[PDB]
Amino acid sequence: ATKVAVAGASGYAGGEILRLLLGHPAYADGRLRIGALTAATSAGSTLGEHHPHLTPLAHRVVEPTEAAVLGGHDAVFLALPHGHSAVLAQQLSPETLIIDCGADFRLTDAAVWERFYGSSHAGSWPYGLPELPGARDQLRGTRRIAVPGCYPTAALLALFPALAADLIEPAVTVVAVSGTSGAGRAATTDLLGAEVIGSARAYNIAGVHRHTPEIAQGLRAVTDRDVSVSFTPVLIPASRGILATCTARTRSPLSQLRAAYEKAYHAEPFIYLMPEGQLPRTGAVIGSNAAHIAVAVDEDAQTFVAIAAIDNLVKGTAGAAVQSMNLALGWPETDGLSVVGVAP
Amino acid sequence: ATKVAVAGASGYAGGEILRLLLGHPAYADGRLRIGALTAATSAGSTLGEHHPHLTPLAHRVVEPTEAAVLGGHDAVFLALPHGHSAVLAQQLSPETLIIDCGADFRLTDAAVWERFYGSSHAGSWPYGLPELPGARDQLRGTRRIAVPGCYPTAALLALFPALAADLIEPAVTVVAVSGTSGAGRAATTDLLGAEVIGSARAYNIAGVHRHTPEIAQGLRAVTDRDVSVSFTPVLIPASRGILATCTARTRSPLSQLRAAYEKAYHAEPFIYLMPEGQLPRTGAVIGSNAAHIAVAVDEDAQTFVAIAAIDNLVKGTAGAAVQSMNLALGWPETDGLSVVGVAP
Amino acid sequence: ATKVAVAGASGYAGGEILRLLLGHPAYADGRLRIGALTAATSAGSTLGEHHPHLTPLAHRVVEPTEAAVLGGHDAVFLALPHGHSAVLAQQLSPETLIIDCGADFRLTDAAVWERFYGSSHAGSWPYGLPELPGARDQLRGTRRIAVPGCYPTAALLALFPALAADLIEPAVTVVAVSGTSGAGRAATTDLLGAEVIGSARAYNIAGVHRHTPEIAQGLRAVTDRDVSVSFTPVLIPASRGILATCTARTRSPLSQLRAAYEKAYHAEPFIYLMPEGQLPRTGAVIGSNAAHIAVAVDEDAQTFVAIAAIDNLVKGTAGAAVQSMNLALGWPETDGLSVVGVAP
Amino acid sequence: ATKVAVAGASGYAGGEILRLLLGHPAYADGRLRIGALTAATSAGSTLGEHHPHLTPLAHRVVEPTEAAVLGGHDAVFLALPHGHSAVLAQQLSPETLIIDCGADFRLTDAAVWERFYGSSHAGSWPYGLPELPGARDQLRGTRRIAVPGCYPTAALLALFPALAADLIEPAVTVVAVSGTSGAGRAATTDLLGAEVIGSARAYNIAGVHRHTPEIAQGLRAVTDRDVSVSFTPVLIPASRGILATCTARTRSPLSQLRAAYEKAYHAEPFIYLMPEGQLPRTGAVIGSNAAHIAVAVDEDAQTFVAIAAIDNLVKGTAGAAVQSMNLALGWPETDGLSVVGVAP
Ligand SMILES: NC(=O)c1ccc[n+]([C@@H]2O[C@H](COP(=O)([O-])OP(=O)(O)OC[C@H]3O[C@@H](n4cnc5c(N)ncnc54)[C@H](OP(=O)(O)O)[C@@H]3O)[C@@H](O)[C@H]2O)c1
Ligand SMILES: NC(=O)c1ccc[n+]([C@@H]2O[C@H](COP(=O)([O-])OP(=O)(O)OC[C@H]3O[C@@H](n4cnc5c(N)ncnc54)[C@H](OP(=O)(O)O)[C@@H]3O)[C@@H](O)[C@H]2O)c1
Ligand SMILES: COc1ccc2[nH]cc(CC(=O)O)c2c1
Ligand SMILES: COc1ccc2[nH]cc(CC(=O)O)c2c1
Ligand SMILES: COc1ccc2[nH]cc(CC(=O)O)c2c1
Ligand SMILES: COc1ccc2[nH]cc(CC(=O)O)c2c1
Repeated sequence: ATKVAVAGASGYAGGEILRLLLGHPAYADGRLRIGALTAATSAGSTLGEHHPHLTPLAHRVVEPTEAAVLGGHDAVFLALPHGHSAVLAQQLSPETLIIDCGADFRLTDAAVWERFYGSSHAGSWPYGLPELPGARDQLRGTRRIAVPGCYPTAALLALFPALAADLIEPAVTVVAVSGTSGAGRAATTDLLGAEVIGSARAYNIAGVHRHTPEIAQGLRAVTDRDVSVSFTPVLIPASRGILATCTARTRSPLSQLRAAYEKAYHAEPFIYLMPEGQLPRTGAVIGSNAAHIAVAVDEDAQTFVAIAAIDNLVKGTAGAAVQSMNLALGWPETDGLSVVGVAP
Repeated sequence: ATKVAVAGASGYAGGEILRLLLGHPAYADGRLRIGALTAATSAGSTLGEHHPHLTPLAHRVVEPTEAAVLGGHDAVFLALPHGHSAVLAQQLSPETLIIDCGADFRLTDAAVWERFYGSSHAGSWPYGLPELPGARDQLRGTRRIAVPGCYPTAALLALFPALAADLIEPAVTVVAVSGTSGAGRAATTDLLGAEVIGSARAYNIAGVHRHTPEIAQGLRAVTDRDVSVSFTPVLIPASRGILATCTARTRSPLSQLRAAYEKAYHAEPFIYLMPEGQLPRTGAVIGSNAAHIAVAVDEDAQTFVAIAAIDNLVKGTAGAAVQSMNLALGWPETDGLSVVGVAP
Repeated sequence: ATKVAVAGASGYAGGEILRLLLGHPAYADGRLRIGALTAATSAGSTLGEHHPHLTPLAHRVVEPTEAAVLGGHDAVFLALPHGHSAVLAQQLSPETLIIDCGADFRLTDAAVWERFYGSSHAGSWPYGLPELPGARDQLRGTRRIAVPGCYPTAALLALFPALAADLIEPAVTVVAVSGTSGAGRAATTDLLGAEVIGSARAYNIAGVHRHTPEIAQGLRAVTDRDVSVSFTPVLIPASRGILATCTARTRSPLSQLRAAYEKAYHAEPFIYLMPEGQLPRTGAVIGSNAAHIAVAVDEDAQTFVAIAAIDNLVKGTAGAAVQSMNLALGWPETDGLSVVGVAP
Repeated sequence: ATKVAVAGASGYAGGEILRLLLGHPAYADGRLRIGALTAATSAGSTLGEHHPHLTPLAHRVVEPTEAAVLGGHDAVFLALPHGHSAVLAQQLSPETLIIDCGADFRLTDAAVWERFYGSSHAGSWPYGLPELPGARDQLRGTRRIAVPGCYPTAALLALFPALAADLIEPAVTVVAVSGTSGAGRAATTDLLGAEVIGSARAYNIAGVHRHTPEIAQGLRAVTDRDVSVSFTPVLIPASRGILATCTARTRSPLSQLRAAYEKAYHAEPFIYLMPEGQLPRTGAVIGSNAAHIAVAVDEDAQTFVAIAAIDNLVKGTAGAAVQSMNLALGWPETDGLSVVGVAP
């Protein structure tokens, strides 16, 4: 039996983890039990007040986020803002599996963490991107997992096959558009529907976004060159979805690149290379754990270009948390995680 | 090994049926296989060229909609425009399970079919609304099913308990808002995203809309009274969803009306009537076969109010279709049919 | 040269008064100047931090809302829609023209006010709905205006001609779909883009909505009979717009009804009657002071149907404010108000 | 009094042109008169059936697009489907001012035109982008105007000052998100409401887009060096808007770059630099002829970043046309083109 808690269940990330715990085959056959669901200000309320789409768990009472509530669980999902997984994992048994969606344990460079996040660095856990060279090995059987950010996921998948193959220059440029739900359920004026509907805006530009160094970190894991990352995230009128455009100087032929991408991904269950003439679209991956990827070559401009479409709440967080949890617990990697997206 | 065919596979209802089949527990242990996938002018093309979310069936070539093609399939789903299933049915073998998403076999009065469809009445098949009184027994083991339209499913599910209780009057009004997908994939110009985004409009008003008599028909099955229907559809900037507001004169206490809906729906797997103080929203049901329902009384205006939310492609078309296929084959009714919406 | 202040210049209604003044002919030829722009919080900040669409005023420094700062203005807009403003009005000299966007002074029945608001009734001022019978003559030269609510502008305009000609029954049904901008700038989670995008929901149903008596009041102004109102508001992924489906039982012919609406509107320059075979859509009036109206008869249901579309921040709020202000000052009524929408 | 004819009056470009003239001061006093409104297939329709938002022109009868009809007008706008306007162009009088929104007369290099347009090159007319250096001078008194593409307008105003100041390296990247209207009014199934809503997708990537050569061109006009452009457009669920993110390497301080954009843009009425700490957004410029630019520097990436927002129908097409018509006829450059957009 595997009893699972979720800290921050009243937020988007937590809702997305529960939808999938609901659909997990380990749930339907009882090898998985949904234990405690906690929050902060919303403790004492029913979950239907927050997640009216998770009707099976609507009667559940949101408990306070305390080590005393979260003890006695084999697995413990952390879907709260960064800074809390530090203290909170220090309070649980060593053998319980902790899956943190925050950024606390993502970066390996303490000085980068302080420059970008503005707090002390808690260290690093295995990185919940199984598709990354070497990462899958490190998830198998572990008990501490750090889920990647929603932007670094789309980009690394897009870029790492070419940079590891040495078919593109190590200075990359990423311009991603995201749906609103990647900002989180905290009520801020600038994420009101009246404001995002019919309006696009780029934010945190010129390399100040905290995901800039996360993409950098991962690409440096496939190369020995100096890596450079111009990241620019763009907010568009959508609830979910991440469409990441990724360019970098190349002199290799599209022949060689397309072959580079088939090798790295032909056996990946979740990565789907588009047929020629096709190009990813976010709307086709919504609600699925899949990533759609097209590669091309702008030879007039000696520019490689590669597009990834991922759902930011699944492959971008909760799907990667569940996928990492399948590996940590030794269950089939795809348990609970469909590749069939909900469309239109 | 139930071998299934889907005529009109490249349509919205066709892809939603296929999406659902791909997640059916029968497909997973092979008691179900996906067979011919047929269309009209898009025959010869691949399915991924139409449904990029259905990557497991993207390599499939869609064949023409011909008896030779459809034959030798135990179940055939027909997702064509009307005027086609009438002849396709005697052409197929009598023992195949035929399920028409269209309207050709929905209605039971020939004067009404002519008055609204301009063609000859085809007659009548069992109606795909298992929750309607007496429907389940008619579906168990039939081999011919007409699936309800999206709007009648909403209106009926919202009104009939209080009308079968004789607690409201039989002159109901329904104003249902709906996403764009119910209009289907045919490229009209007032369904272009530029004219749909940021605009709402009512169409087919004053009771010329073909769903009006279908609702009238469904409501007449639970009352001996003379029923009248004012029905108004209003298209809104959304890809999925149907919010149906239905009002009727009543002088019954709220308590008795509430009781009549709990008696009607407590044991119903896909019908979830909201806690007191919550109200349905479409986003809560999307991707899922649920209907979220709420009732209230406008004491001043002496008016009952029922609100209903259903996904227009799942519970209004393919979910009902698959739900009735489960019944016609004697499979657990909820198989492949989730009550958990994809939200936000 | 009339000085103009705007109390609550940072919210939506406030920003849309300024947009309209910015493009008002008196503002161009010096007759009109734009004085103090106050707010509760966010005072000390620039207006461009709030309305980056109003670049000309971007430098302006938002001030506190006090009788001090508001004193010394020929006209003062109280843009805290459906809030409170009675206290401010008593700290201003009676010679100052005050146009209140909120509902403090709309209602004519203290008992109804207390019942629906829980406050002491401030009393009543001329209703800013010029097309209403008798409304325009009470605005001419007035020093106190109450701008009507977004929904009752739509419903009154749709319904009163039929009602006044005694061609429909006084028990009416109105269902209105509306964009998120009517909820205001008030930060709240149920109004986040991720929430609103992709979903619809009726809220505040079955009599509880505060515009219900506002609709009753306007109708009782054109009939001596007792009027009930079933009003249902519905949220939709739009930022602006109000499409109101309004119904009442009738026995009068289509021709009698269509004539009544042309007798009432051929002179009114903001009401455009749809040609035979057309229907309102909100997309066609956005950013405009127009109301687009169509009428029909469901003969089977014995039901009148009227559809009206307006912009919820223009003809529904700021447009009514300015249109009435023009009249208050003896300026031409159409000054600065276009009937042409920015579409698609 | 200048008689004007719009050809393509039934399409998005056409109706936005007509919205502008209706608001034009030259229309209000009589120096401008709206004449024949023609379409390719819509002849015999009234204009309201196409543009319900231009109610003042609703009664106009759409005529066929033939030289006989278009003759007798001083100015003639050509909003004809993406090209094939050169025929019509030589069939009108040579003293008749024609503004072409198509692309047939934009390009300079016949070799580049054939490569991207598969057709023989018709020649080049003065580009209708006054902010481009030396461009305003060739528009004064012109009788041949080619309006820029929606995308080049953005990228050029985003990039040209820094390239002209020789501050950035002339290999530039552009990844622009855009609403659906820019694709025009032709009904594909890929522009269907259901499909663009909730989905992003890059299209025509890796240098196949016909705006890439138009971007290279304008940039070639401000520099000695050879310019290569990497242009990615991305469709988003919006109706109007373009948000162009443009990068290139730079070896300058942010200070020099801002000092170049202030130098270029302090005197141009429609180009709005953002206050330090503010970044552009599309919802702010919608319905106006404005363009909001901001520049930054990612020092660790040695990258210059310029963000530009414009309304794709106004500054991107129909506004540019009207603006260039003002210069053509010797009227003030801002006549009929506000800088204040319609938001939220
Ligand atoms: N959203 C995404 O797409 C995404 C992608 C990748 C990673 N993540 C990560 O997932 C985590 C959750 O973000 P979100 O998008 O879900 O935001 P959210 O919707 O607003 O919810 C965040 C959750 O954190 C809880 N919480 C806040 N402060 C807390 C505190 N002191 N103690 C305990 N619980 C607290 C909240 O409970 P209350 O209701 O009581 O406030 C809430 O349930 C973040 O760390 C994020 O980095 C998110
Ligand atoms: N979509 C909904 O929300 C919904 C809900 C409830 C019920 N329904 C019903 O489901 C049915 C399907 O409509 P839809 O929404 O899916 O619209 P749609 O997207 O246009 O689908 C139409 C499908 O039927 C095929 N088709 C068209 N004409 C054909 C012909 N002569 N012969 C054979 N195949 C033909 C088309 O193939 P080609 O590509 O070759 O043209 C296409 O695959 C309708 O009758 C509808 O009333 C729909
Ligand atoms: C707060 O602005 C937003 C809006 C949408 C978003 N989608 C994904 C993110 C990641 C992040 O910046 O945290 C994000 C941020
Ligand atoms: C015609 O535009 C629309 C928009 C949304 C819709 N949902 C369902 C339908 C068709 C119908 O079932 O009548 C429909 C049509
Ligand atoms: C969710 O709350 C909303 C949403 C949209 C709206 N449009 C107009 C209003 C006024 C009101 O309902 O009080 C409104 C309120
Ligand atoms: C072709 O699909 C699209 C979708 C959205 C668009 N917005 C602007 C354009 C102009 C262009 O690319 O020609 C466009 C095209």
